[PDB]
Amino acid sequence: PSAEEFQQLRKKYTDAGQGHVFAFVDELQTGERSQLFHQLSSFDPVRINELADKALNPPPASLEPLPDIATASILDSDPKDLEQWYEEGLKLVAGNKVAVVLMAGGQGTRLGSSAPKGCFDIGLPSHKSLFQIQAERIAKLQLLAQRISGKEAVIPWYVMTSGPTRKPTEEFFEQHKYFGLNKSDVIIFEQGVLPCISNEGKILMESKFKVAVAPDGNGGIYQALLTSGVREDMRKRGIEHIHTYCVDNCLVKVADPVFIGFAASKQVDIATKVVRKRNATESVGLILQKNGKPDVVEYSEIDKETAEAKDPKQPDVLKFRAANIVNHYYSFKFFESIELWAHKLPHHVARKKIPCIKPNGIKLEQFVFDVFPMTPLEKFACIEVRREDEFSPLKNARGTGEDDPDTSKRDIMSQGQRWIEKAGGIVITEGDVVGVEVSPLISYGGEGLEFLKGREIKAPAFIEK
Repeated sequence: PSAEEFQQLRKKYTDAGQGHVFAFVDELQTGERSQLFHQLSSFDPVRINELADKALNPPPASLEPLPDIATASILDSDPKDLEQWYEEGLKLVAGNKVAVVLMAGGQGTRLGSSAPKGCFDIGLPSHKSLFQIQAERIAKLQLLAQRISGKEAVIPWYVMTSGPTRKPTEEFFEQHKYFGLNKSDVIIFEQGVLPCISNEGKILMESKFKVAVAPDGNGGIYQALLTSGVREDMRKRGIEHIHTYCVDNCLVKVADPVFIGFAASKQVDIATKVVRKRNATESVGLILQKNGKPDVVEYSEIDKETAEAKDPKQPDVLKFRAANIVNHYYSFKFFESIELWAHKLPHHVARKKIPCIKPNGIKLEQFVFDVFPMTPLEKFACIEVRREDEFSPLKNARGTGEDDPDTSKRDIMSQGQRWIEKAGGIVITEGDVVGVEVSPLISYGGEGLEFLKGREIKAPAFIEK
């Protein structure tokens, strides 16, 4: 950067009310001066002002459960419906019509690690990361699909990272040889980032030569699909169904055929998974009709009477019970519409402790569910699944005793032991350490374990291919 092109950037920033980002330029080495110049060149400060202004200077709801027509349930639907959804979703996989978008754009440090979350080792006997478990679920499902087609089935895995995790994520998959998946079918890409801002919308500085940034929220996924070329790559593959979820769910059923089959059967644009809210006081966001439109409402917005209300058609159960687990389905037609509305997704203010050179700051974030109320009711569906098979988020460092490595480890290992018992394996537990880790290359969802009938397994153990 010449003194001059530099001065132009400074003018742009200064005319935009963000000139303070150059306040320390005098005390910088030239390498540091370049890095600053290049990073500042990648944001439009006028764009930042507009988003900061909307978020800071912005412009009682009726709640009802989604229509019965739009909901199904692993626990409550007819098992014939469930079996048919399963077979139908597997046929879609075998057709090469199913893609996964993994939201791994997040922080991974809450755990004592500055590696991507997905690399985290929960202390399973196998020591596998989240990434590897998930890749193995993909590989086994592809194989399950191959005993239909008699042909290779491919579920491409579009792994959305942010700026900070992109290179460590690439290198992790590299070292693990893509966990036995074809390199062409694992596509790591980036969502956008934004500068973090003060309470007055001024860009925050991480260091004297570097702006503090954050990813633009999990709602940044829609725009990231276009910028990255991901959507057009799906187009070229003839993908028609897209499963999305967050990498922190250690139990995620990747590309779950039931979910795909259910949604495809209703011809929806978006579907969603939930788990059962069992007690009125649990603090979970719910998927429901807010103002006659599909939406997710934070628990703070659910008053006591609504929280406690029982389902009239099913009185043993809560009327509002669809606990959101950030686990979605989309049609490809839906992804083709992204240009028409991605500008309508608002940036929400997350107030945060952001360290910076002189809560104090804001991260601006689009929400993945903000497109739901823009979706016609009849183009939206929701399925309720069993938590103990489907949802175990890794959010806290050890010793918290909630959504942490130990809860995740026990959820997977108790699942392994259940599956083995249902197949007539005898799991013997001699001491506290409970459960058995079943490699997904052996069983995706509990199938394929007949071979264990009668055998005695000492818990803890690891059952691998």
